Amino acid sequence: HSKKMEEGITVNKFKPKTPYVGRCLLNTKITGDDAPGETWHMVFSHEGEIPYREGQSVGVIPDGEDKNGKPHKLRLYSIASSALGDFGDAKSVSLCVKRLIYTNDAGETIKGVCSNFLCDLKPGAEVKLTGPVGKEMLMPKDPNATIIMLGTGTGIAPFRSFLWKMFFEKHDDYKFNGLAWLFLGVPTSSSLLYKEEFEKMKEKAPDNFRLDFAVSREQTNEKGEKMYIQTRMAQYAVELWEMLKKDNTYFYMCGLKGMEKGIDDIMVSLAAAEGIDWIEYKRQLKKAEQWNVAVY
Ligand SMILES: Cc1cc2nc3c(=O)[nH]c(=O)nc-3n(C[C@H](O)[C@H](O)[C@H](O)COP(=O)(O)OP(=O)(O)OC[C@H]3O[C@@H](n4cnc5c(N)ncnc54)[C@H](O)[C@@H]3O)c2cc1C
Repeated sequence: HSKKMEEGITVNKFKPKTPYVGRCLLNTKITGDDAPGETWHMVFSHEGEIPYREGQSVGVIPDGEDKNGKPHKLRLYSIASSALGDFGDAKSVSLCVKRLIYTNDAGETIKGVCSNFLCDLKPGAEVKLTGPVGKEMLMPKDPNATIIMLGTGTGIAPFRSFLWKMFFEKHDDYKFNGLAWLFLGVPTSSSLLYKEEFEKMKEKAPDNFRLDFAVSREQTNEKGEKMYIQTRMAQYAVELWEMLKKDNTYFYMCGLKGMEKGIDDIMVSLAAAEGIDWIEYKRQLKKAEQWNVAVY
């Protein structure tokens, strides 16, 4: 029995040994120059060969071989477009990718393999894709569900997928009528991803969509604390905690592994205040399919 849209999903139609080869249509840098690090939105053609659903991921096998002459390991990217896609025809797939650049022990600059390959793609270049992968981040079946979404950085990707479906499309069997609430935590204003799209959805369904941004390096709460995502949530603590108590509420979290801890800290306190052990409560939520997490 699922509370999620699991029926008839496709998983691993394409595999590492037999990937689907698509072509890049567009590749755009979507963060401003200020932004610490670039993030690119890219669209690939798949001609309807990859029957994905909102919340799933695709694997990307970057070109080249590892130090042993073997093909690079695949990396997973949450799909950032809804099932019909950015063009409404179910033939393209979009990804949201941050370019990874760090320094090794010797002070030498290392670029992540897959992220730099993807961000460097030019229209017309081919790309090896696997999947779809995943069941954890699918949408609830309930069209009247209260859906709370908390992403950091690229974790915004599956929520864009959800929201395009909910608010930018007409479906014969699905009309969203609940409350969708998005919190997005980034470091700078030049790093707010898809703000413009979310701003248009808000105007469209003002009673069905709430939006909150947390720009850490540019916002502080009263104590003077940095505006991290949990720092922004705490401000709605009483409201969110009350929302968590209802059977039709669904929590999804996606982004950097770090975020998990700072929300747990906020939650352990709200629950204890009511005589509840957060660890056991979160466990029950996870089992009821209401606390969904994908951090990396
Ligand atoms: C379910 C899922 C969905 C994902 N969705 C997305 C998405 O939508 N967008 C996205 O950008 N990524 C996403 N990722 C992450 C993505 O899969 C890649 O890991 C990421 O793009 C970097 O891979 P790479 O090949 O560029 O790096 P690699 O070449 O594999 O390099 C990674 C390695 O770099 C090292 N490293 C990183 N930072 C440092 C540092 N500061 N100092 C030292 N060593 C360091 C780590 O040891 C790590 O093993 C997702 C991951 C998962 C599991």
